[PDB]
Amino acid sequence: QFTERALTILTLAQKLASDHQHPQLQPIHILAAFIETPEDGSVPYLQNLIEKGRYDYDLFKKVVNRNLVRIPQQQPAPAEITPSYALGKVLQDAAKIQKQQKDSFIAQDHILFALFNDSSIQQIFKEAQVDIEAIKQQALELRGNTRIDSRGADTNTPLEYLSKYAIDMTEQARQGKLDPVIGREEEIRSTIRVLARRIKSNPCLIGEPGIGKTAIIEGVAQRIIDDDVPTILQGAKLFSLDLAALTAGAKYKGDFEERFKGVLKEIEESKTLIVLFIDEIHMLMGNGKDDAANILKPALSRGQLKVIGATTNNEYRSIVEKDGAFERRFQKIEVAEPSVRQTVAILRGLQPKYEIHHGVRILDSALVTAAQLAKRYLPYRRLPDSALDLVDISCAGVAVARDSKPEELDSKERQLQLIQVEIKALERDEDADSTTKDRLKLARQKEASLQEELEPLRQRYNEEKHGHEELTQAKKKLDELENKALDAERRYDTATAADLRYFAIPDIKKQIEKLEDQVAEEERRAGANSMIQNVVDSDTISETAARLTGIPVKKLSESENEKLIHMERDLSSEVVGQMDAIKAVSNAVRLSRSGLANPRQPASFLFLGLSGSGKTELAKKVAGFLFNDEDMMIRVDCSELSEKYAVSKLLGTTAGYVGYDEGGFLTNQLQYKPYSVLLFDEVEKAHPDVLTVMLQMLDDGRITSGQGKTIDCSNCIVIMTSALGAEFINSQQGSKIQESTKNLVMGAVRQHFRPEFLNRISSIVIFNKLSRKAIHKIVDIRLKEIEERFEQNDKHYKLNLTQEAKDFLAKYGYSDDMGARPLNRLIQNEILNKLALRILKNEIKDKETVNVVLEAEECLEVLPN
Amino acid sequence: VRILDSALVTAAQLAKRYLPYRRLPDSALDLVDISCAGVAVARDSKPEELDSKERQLQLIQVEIKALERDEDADSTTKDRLKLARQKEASLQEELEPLRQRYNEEKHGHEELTQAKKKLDELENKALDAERRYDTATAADLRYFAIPDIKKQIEKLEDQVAEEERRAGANSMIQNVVDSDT
Amino acid sequence: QFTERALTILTLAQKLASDHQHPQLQPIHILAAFIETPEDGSVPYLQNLIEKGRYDYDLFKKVVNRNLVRIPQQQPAPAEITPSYALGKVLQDAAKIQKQQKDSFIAQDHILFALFNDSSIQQIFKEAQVDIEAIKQQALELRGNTRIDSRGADTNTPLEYLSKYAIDMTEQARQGK
Ligand SMILES: Nc1ncnc2c1ncn2[C@@H]1O[C@H](COP(=O)(O)OP(=O)(O)OP(O)(O)=S)[C@@H](O)[C@H]1O
Repeated sequence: QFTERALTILTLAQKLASDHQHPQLQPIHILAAFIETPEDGSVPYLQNLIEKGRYDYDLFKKVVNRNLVRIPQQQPAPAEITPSYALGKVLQDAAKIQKQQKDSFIAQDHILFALFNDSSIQQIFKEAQVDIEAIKQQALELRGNTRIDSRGADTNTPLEYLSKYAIDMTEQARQGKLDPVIGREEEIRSTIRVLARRIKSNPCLIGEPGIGKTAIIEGVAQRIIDDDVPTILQGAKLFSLDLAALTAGAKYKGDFEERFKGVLKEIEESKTLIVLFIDEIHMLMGNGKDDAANILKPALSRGQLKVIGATTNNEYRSIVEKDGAFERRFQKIEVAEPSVRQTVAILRGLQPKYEIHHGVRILDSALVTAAQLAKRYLPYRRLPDSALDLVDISCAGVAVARDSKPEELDSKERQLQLIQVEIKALERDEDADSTTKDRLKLARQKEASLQEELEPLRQRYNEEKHGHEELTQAKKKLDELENKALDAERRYDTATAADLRYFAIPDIKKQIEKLEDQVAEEERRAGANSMIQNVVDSDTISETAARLTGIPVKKLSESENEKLIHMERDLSSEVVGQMDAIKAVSNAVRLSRSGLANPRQPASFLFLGLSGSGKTELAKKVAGFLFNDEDMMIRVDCSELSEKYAVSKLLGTTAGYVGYDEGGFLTNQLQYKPYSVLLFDEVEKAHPDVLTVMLQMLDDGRITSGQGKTIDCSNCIVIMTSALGAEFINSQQGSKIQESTKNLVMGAVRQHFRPEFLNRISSIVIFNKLSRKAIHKIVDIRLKEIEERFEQNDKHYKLNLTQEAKDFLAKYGYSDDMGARPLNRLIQNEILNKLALRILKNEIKDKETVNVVLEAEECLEVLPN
Repeated sequence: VRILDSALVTAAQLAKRYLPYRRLPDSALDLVDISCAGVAVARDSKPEELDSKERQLQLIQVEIKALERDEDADSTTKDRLKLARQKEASLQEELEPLRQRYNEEKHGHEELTQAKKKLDELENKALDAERRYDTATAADLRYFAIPDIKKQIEKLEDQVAEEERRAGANSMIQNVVDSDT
Repeated sequence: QFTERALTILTLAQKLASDHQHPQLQPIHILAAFIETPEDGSVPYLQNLIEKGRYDYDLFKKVVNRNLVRIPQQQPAPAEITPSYALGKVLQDAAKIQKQQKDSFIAQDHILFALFNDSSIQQIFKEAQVDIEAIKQQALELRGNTRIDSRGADTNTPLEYLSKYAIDMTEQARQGK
């Protein structure tokens, strides 16, 4: 549909040879070559879409003779063009594809006969094929092109199912329109190398989901179109479909796979540059595995036609076992996840690319670093491409900023334009002249200069975008043009490229060089006008958070370290009482996100507590430490058991038992919180082999799943502890420290109850008895804390305080079990009880702020107001 | 390619050793495979020296004209246009036949390799004519000769194996690469 | 050709002869002139020939077009209509003007490709339909590679353009609807 693509017959008419007898001009169009020999391995040879029941048996001599049998020339260009009956018919030679049943000039096998127009006769006496009319039967095979433009004719490939075959995006690589997203390569190169492997072959992989390393693989494979590779794989290539031939790609089954299966038999035949895109045998097989046009190939693997495919993570295992004989013919490797700098390279790589769309620079550095965060913020999604998601979310946040315009006036449209509404809104009411109620005109005096600046402001992105248009366009089109240089540079072709490429590099780039330098800011922001438009990553990043959990600004705040580095001494503030644990923990803490010793290993404390006491407190505090997250909640139970753990273990079973969660219960959690800490008590009571199930949970607390998953840790953490003590727990005398007593229960219980496991394991920690003073103030701390969360404001105030009940509260404060942690209720109720009455009456929604006068207690509370 | 035995063997050993759970052939078969693997792109022609020295073109290529018109000192533009094209013309040359005569003789390998490829095929087929009974047993089997057909072989790529470029003959190295691979 | 759906605009030929029948009528007229619309015909009111379709703006060709086929000789209900000399009139002219549109079969607007030497009531630029630029050219100008599955709007290229049942947006509340 453009040029040079093909002429099925017509390309062989005068072009089967250059100049010998001057055959290019004769009555038939068959001259330079006639259909090769009497079959189509060439232009319309023998039986073809010319027709099945109508074809030229002697037409080779018949069409090619009137075509050429050439000494009708007088030179190698014996005539202007190659004029003849069919030759001068070249008006209708292209017309061979012109009317119904033919395509454009011609195409496929329909490229063969019809473009020839007159041959064997003009049309007089013979049975030879057909084009747009006589091909009505053959229009299935030699016809069916339906796309005459942008793609090379090349081999016959008549009929077939070509789009809905599959896709070689090497044509989009011809387009280039894909994304040269690179750097994890050797594996491919290996794989590539591994693709060449005889005996068995066809490696297939995968780690993280979904966006198709294939083209990625094709990328170098296009570079192998550029021929990275020895001839074979160099002479192999591939076409992408798995689905689309799916249940729409046929009415119902049975050609469905088959047409394909037949189509296999096309490609199989001395046809280089043929390899088979698959994604997922996952997608294949099934419940009631379909044989999915597939197992047959493991036979038919026999001849030729290697392939590609992808192989998930756990399920790849769930594949692996189905058949190894199946396996036995297709090679298998798998994939790793990049990150950070790896990603940075992408992060590096990409910034143009959706600038190449959305057209926004940012400093982007922190923005990069936002990823890992944002990564760590919703990392279940595929880290880079989720990080890629940010790249959107970025430009999202930008397009946010953008809307119409970037964000200044479309904002200021709130004023300047609504002040330009003030310019003409009131233009006519009852009367507007000089002194009247009609306020219209005055806005026109001011906003002009303002609304003028809109115009640069408009330009500032626009005229920059104007420039930036080309900017994106510039190397883009070089990436066309230097690919159009690269058009053939990989054949050891050179100057055809360099020809246009001469100065084209140092002009575009010079324009770039010219235009890139161009700023026209006052100096507004940086080297530009509106490009970052005024767009701050952090804030988008914030907006990211402001999409994602929000709760920002500490998430603006990160020196995880420094933040922490006080936070101990700070959360000390948060601390209820006993300090060194923190201090201990703090070490571990700092040590923790420090790591720097083991990638694997988290840390746990003996953290010997009292009910609720700090015990819970730790958790939330701890929980409150990492981030605000209260979500972080994790714990166990089935310490009660003998043989149970299924949900309680992770793995459950394989599929086929209660829930397919298989600890997904704990694991979706495990999924949904890379980073946490665990306790569960009864750990004292804990089922021992469960502790052997705990065992691994440790360094090497890495997951196993009923699907075969694996975690790592120190990601999350644990301090799972108990009380289990009494003599110390009850020790009364002594609170902090006191004696090596501490050791006794401590020394014992573990070594008493528990093995060298522990000796591996981390840390050993305790509570301390309570100090009515140290106790005391903790009182309002919660109660202080109370009014706080209240989402409303009137009263919202201090009230009682002093000591009056505090001590009643203390007298009701810690009791040798708790009489402490519960008090909240036991407190609040009273409190609730009180305010209820008042929140009933609410004598003033402000004022309030009293303290209590108050049975044999000489107590029992309430309050005046 | 060529092959050094003992490696393969010894390969198999710890192949087996280092990877038991591929069965006694298999692991080797994998070596056997993977041999060809590390071989494989190693049989890409000069993959580094493919793209490496090729650049000398593109380095000086565009400037063959892009200097022809350029804003520089007058006629020194053409000088740098000339003097690098000089080194583009010249420096190309030292490898310019040279890279082929690798690949040439590599082909000469792959040539003879195809005779290596060839011989057996026939020899197979030659010995399938034993299924032609004793009629075509030795008849064809004589026609295939081999006094020389291998005297061809290991005396042919002999030289280019014999000839070391500087050393090691082919950077193709194509042979067993003892562990390495 | 024209199409499988040619019934409608193609139905008006015997309808043109509907006064009394015809031994045949002629490809000088048909209700496809009016098509489905009571002014200029879909195309030569809007669809194809609205803007550029030359003659028969609204009532131009169709208003008086019926003079040819009106009334029978003796026809209680013997016969209706037939192209006769027009039979092959668009025959090649139906499948010629398509070229390659990314399409399937013969076109009535493809039959609208070349119009006719003279079959019509109108003088514009020729004895052919409307005036000039319409049909295959107008359609090709106005559209391409799209008609209908096996068929389409009766006689004429086709008023059908957008996806049958649309539920408006732009113009939906453009009126505040
Ligand atoms: N090396 C790379 N450099 C830059 N971007 C990359 C790179 N590899 C992948 N990407 C991006 O990630 C997507 C590529 O699809 P992939 O996801 O990498 O293929 P894949 O086989 O599905 O890997 P998964 O399974 O989707 S995570 C595209 O959006 C690319 O922009």
